[PDB]
Amino acid sequence: APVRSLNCTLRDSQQKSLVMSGPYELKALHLQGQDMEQQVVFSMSFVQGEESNDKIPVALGLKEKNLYLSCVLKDDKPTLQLESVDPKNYPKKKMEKRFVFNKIEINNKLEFESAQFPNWYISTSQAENMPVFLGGTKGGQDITDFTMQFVS
Ligand SMILES: O=C(CC(F)(F)F)N1CCNCC1
Repeated sequence: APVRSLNCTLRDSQQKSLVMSGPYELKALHLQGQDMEQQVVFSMSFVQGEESNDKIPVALGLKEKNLYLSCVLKDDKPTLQLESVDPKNYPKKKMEKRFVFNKIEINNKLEFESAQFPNWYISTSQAENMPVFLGGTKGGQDITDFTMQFVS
């Protein structure tokens, strides 16, 4: 059948919101009130991949945009990028591996591990207004835990 998708927002465990701030750029900052309209709405697709009770393979598209979070090597490192696709062909159930995250539920928080690069996670910095990135440890100063708000 089709691929199933839900609209949602993400906030890091510091309670920073995510916003589209430049061509292919997502930023984490503290947001409340009117400015909350600026936050990015995701279409989270439930995709093909290895699955267990608390580990669910997803793709993260931007709502009604042909843009997906993806994990690729750049200048020889696992990095997070926003990648454009053919809007006729996406989303699909069999997303290419660079688009797949393992959504992991631990202690009432979510982590998003790269399917392509084991133990690399969607991360934010403690500082305001810095890029969302792929970080090679769910330990230390960078933030790898999120919560998920469901959107109409
Ligand atoms: O924000 C990103 C990647 C993203 F979060 F959008 F996926 N950056 C910063 C701008 N250049 C690409 C890497």
